Amino acid sequence: MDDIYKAAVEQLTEEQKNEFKAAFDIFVLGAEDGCISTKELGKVMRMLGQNPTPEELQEMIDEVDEGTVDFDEFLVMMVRCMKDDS
Ligand SMILES: [Ca+2]
Ligand SMILES: [Ca+2]
Ligand SMILES: [Ca+2]
Repeated sequence: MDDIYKAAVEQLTEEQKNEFKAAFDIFVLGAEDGCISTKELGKVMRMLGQNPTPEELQEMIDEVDEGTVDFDEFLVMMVRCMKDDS
């Protein structure tokens, strides 16, 4: 696990991590694929109750990505988005 991320992910409970995994898993054929598309990224975040804007998703992809998102990248993007609630 990349150390920078390791600390973003420390904001999440084991229960949150499991929930987020369950949502993410809807959007991949896990028996052969580890990544969702950038199009699916907003869909999984919205499944989880987040509302990222289109320009935010691109900004996060630019800053977080290591057209695809794996599970740990997705966790970091969820942690970022959870901090913009009002
Ligand atoms: Ca729960
Ligand atoms: Ca649930
Ligand atoms: Ca990626």
